[PDB]
Amino acid sequence: KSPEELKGIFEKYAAKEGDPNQLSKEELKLLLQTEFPSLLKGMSTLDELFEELDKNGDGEVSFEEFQVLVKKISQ
Repeated sequence: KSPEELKGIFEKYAAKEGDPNQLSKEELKLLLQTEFPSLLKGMSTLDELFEELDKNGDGEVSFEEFQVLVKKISQ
């Protein structure tokens, strides 16, 4: 609900896989599951998100690349 929670929430998940600033498909999935399951139904599918967010040569999301979604979530 709040930004503080969401923030920590992301980490609480990012902590699981990779650094606290690193996200994972399987991870985000869950998040997008509880966090915002509607964002999943959106035109941006999991893969779409994972791929969209993951804008590098490694294969992994991060708070930064993720914030792009948050902004779209809030804005």
